[PDB]
Amino acid sequence: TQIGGMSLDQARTQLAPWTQRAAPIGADEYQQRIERARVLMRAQGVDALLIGAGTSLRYFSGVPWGASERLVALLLTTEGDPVLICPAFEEGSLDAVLQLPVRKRLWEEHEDPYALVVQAMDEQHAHALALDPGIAFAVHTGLRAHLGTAIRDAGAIIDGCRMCKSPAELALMQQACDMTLLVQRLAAGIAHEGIGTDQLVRFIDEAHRALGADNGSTFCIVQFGHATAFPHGIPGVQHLRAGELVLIDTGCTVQGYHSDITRTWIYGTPSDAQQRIWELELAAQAAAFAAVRPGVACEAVDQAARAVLQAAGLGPDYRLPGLPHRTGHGCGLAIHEAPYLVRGNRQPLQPGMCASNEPMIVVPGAFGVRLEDHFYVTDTGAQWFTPPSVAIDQPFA
Amino acid sequence: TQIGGMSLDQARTQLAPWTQRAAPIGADEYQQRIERARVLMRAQGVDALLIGAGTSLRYFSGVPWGASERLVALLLTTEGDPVLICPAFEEGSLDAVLQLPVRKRLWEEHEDPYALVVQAMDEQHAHALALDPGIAFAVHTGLRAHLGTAIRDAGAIIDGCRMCKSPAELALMQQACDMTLLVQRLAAGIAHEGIGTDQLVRFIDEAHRALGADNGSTFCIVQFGHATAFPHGIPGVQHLRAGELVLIDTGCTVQGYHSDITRTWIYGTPSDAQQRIWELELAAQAAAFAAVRPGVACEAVDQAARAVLQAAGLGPDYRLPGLPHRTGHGCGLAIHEAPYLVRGNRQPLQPGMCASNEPMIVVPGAFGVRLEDHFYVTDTGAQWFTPPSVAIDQPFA
Repeated sequence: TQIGGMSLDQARTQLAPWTQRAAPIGADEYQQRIERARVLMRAQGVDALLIGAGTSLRYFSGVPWGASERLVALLLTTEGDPVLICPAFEEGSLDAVLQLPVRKRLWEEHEDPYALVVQAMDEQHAHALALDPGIAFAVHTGLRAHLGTAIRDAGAIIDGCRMCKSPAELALMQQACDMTLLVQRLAAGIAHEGIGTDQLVRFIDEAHRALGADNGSTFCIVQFGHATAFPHGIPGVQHLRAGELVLIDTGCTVQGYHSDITRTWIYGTPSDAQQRIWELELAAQAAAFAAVRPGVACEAVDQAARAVLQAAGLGPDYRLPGLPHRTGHGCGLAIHEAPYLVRGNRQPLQPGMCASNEPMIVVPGAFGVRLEDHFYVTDTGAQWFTPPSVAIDQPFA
Repeated sequence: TQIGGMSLDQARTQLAPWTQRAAPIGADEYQQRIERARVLMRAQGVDALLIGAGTSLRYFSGVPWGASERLVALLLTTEGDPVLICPAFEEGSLDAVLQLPVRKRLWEEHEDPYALVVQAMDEQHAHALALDPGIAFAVHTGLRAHLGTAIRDAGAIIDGCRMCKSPAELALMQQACDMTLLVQRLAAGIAHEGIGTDQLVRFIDEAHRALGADNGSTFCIVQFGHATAFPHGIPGVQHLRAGELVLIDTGCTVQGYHSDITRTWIYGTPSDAQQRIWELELAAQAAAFAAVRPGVACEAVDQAARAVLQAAGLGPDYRLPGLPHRTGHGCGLAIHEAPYLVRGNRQPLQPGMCASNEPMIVVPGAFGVRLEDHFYVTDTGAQWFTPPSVAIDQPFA
């Protein structure tokens, strides 16, 4: 009853604007994020931090622009006011989206914005710069035209801020997750024999828009049959046949905060192998979740999932049939961010950290089954953002 | 008659799949691109080049993936086989998109992919590394765990390849341009009193999808009235009134190659100020185009536009009312790429180079007019991809 049987008009009935709307991040929280960065900067012996346009600029200042070839950045020092370096011609647009008071340092098109960075450093007597690791290497080149000191990687500082989500961030992610879960459920409902992956992609986009996502689907991967064996996917449109597994990974954003949910369900009658592998996926996901509480090493969450698969005769390690990639990854203002649930990572989990749990099983040459639901770490355990699937033919709890 | 008066039914009649489809880039062209890189590498004293996932990896190998936190990269040496460094789990998906034969070096999730880069360099005795300036700084960090030799900026090498488009690249851009130009024309047609910016965005996205773009609109800015004064825009939805200028900047991709066209037209009767400014924009754009031929400094193209505006009493330089940003930028597999039509840039134009021509006039507190059409440089002049607008109330030639 969850797979097939829903008409488009039945689906549309459940597609009004979301009414449980989480609050936007307020200016006081942006200030707290800045202050936190300053504490981590001082602990690392860093007195200047340069953040580039993108998810980290959005985190510290509210500016949601993507990175471009023009330097738009926030320079934070240990004690000075933050400085926002920006093309002069963009100031009006900047003013409309900035949520944080900053000094602006504007540059005209032929001027050197890197020199403005280094002058702001000099004014504040700052010598030890850490640079956003997501920023384009070109910024390194521009900075090095003016600075002779070594430029450090700002990852530990930025992760140290972003990894633990506040109550307001959690609620914005919760909203996105709730919306996406509904859309996943509606997509399974409208599926039928012969439906195209492209029709599902369009519907899912439309549904996410109707509910009030920032911009429809952030992405959408739909895979039928053998294509489900490819964790990243394959080009091409497909049409649904009985006996095929269907894997749908999609998500949206609410105020930039991401959902990212994967469901794998059977259309028609599953093989014994499909059923067996499906349930082992659910079990591995459950085992990872049960390992989650404060103080647990990220690698131990991955190993919990892996150990279930090994016991059942899959793997070991990354061997197929089995789990060829990590159990999960962090999520927030980016789709992938720290912390990473991966062998070798000793990062301890802490309250407020968010991460996917998606220990995909790939059966080489045959199919794959991926269940993905995110969780956050609580004071004494873990909270699912979305409840996990129940059966191969019941994708929704 | 171009503005208003078209129903959605009339517009849909013109929205069948594009039938004049340019050919995909072939395997020999990818090989030519690699060879060209090697020649430029040698002229710069560089014997290793690392290209990250994104537009440049797509250019050299066909792989279209976006950059992620996982290193996906092409290492090219002077004379060795190109090496593709890739997560092991992604190999099957990689094989399905790679258009260039390479030696794969696969890394498991807990392994260090930077160690593979440096091993491949060591085997080839290649230690003068240049790094893709579009690649995340993080790569610098990873590399520095293994290499103490210099890590150079690869911009001159990459631009040296990508700036001059081949006949097949030009034809793919031409397709995207033709498709977008039609979409722009239809959007003007369907406009009417009270229409929302948001409705024009949706329609343009749907129209690009119908014509067979890679993924709808790449982007879309629609501005009415006072909002046309913001080159990059402002949040919010607007509704059309007579006497407002309407600015629409949008584009799509075909096989990753970009269109990007801006039209500015009057809904209703224009003021004398709007008319006057509109025609000065057309003139400045025309003046830039007439300066284009091989050997001309990019900055001279900018200056040609600026000189017209100054003669008419606007500017000077970047002063408003006038032109607050550069006259244009290069375009290809990225929306913005070399060469930049900007004061200070002495890069000579050469056959096959592609660039926008959009010397926008902003009248502060009032409105802006941007016309954007792209051209390529020919052996003896310039070729418009799209013909420029004719009048304030005739946006299409």
